[PDB]
Amino acid sequence: LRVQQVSTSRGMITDRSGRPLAVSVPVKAIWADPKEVHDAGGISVGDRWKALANALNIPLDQLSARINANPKGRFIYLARQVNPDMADYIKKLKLPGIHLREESRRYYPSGEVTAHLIGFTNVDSQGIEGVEKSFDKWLTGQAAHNLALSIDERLQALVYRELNNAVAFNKAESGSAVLVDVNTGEVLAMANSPSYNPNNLSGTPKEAMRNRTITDVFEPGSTVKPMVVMTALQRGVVRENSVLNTIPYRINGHEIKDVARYSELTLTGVLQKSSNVGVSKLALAMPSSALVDTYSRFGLGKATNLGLVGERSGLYPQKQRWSDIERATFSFGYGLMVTPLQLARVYATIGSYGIYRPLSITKVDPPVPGERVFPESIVRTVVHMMESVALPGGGGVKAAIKGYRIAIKTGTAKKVGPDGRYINKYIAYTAGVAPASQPRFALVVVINDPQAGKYYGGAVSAPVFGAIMGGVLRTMNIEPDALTT
Ligand SMILES: *C(=O)[C@@H](NC(=O)/C(=N\O[C@@H](COc1ccc(C(=N)N[C@@H]2CCCNC2)cc1)C(=O)O)c1csc(N)n1)C(C)(C)NOS(=O)(=O)O
Repeated sequence: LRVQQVSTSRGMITDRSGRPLAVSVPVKAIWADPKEVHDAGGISVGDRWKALANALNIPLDQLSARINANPKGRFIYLARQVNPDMADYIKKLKLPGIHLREESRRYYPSGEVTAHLIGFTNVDSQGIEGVEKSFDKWLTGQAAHNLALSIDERLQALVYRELNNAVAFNKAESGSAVLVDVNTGEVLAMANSPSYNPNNLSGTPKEAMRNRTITDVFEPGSTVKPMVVMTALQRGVVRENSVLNTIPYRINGHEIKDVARYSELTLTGVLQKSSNVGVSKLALAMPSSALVDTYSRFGLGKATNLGLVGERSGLYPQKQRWSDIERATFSFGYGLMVTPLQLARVYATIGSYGIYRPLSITKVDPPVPGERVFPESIVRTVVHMMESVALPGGGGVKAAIKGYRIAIKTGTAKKVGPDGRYINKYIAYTAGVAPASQPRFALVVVINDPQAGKYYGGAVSAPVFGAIMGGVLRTMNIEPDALTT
């Protein structure tokens, strides 16, 4: 006869290098056998029995009422996480029913730096959120196992240090950032702000406990424009040397206007100035299924398959009929909703020059055989085109790193509101790859609703990119690609 459901230790979570991210700490817990007292021990008062309740700081009247609450049970928790020096005194009191049992509570050395991804456990050491829940059966002993994540705590800590201070400085509602290795699909960083300290889950609002990298969905905005140009090159609408007439016009009665008045722009200049008129005239010159297909090939609308709780696949339009105004707006954001993790996998394919690799939060044994979803030559051309964004004249010139070549694309989305209409709050986007000569990392920096002054990604989310991606290349010892080194 067994009256105990779980009575064993649990595993340990580390990063890809072996640094502790989630360690079990052994703690003693006082329990009692209520059937032992009533059947043969006999419920008594006075003696040292009263001092036993006086040591637990529980009144002897109600402590005796909790054990006597059921004369048939064989287990009852008197206290939790008792220290050894005082628990050894309770065992030395020789109680005819009280026993000691070695349990374990969790400690996370990263703390709030990896909180949304690591997660936590309940008082009985059962995973609830994040990696703790997704790999509970693996970590739980009954068959104890360890686990090594794909996160690099060196890069993870520097992404949080800049993303957390960016949300605070701009007084933004939220802020997410995802870093993924280009040619392996391994998630290196995954930070959110504001966060919580999983070592103490007291008064932490559940609104700040959601993994916004996989939960929040937003219209990607201008960040999908590289795929608009990449599709326009394969469909033969234009060539790399084409010049588009970017004069504002009206599709289906609604005005299509750029950020500024540009009479004509280069194909490279469209991604530079983020011309909605340029991408709209390209989308209208193609079948509507072209952009719907290419977006899917890069992972949009598809599941990320990480196994994390609350992981959304985003809203993706499957319409069979498209209005000309809906085809044009679909080129620069309107129409679909994707998580920051899905947007990172898009640029994880852009960096791979058209290779779609699955996302994994565990250390992968190389090599990772992906699947070529787009011609390598076209992506190489557009990736070099995206470098103009981080050069004088582009939108993400504030994201430029001193001594490196990067290819990025800024964005600014209008938040759809509670009643379905667009609000005056914006989503600042900045996503790109680096090094531009040989891509190795893909980064996405998205912050929710800036209120400090500016709101577009090129002025709010872009300087976060250059500060983060700057530290990523220094830590990984990547050779500079700048003309002036
Ligand atoms: C790309 O996503 C695209 N934005 C949109 O199409 C969407 N909304 O656009 C809103 C306007 O956003 C902006 C307005 C003005 C500026 C700006 N002042 N630019 C600076 C001028 C000075 C020199 N540096 C540049 C920036 C953004 C709106 O319509 O109110 C949209 C798409 S999907 C969705 N839900 N909303 C642009 C505006 C091209 N991205 O611009 S950005 O600079 O790359 O961030």
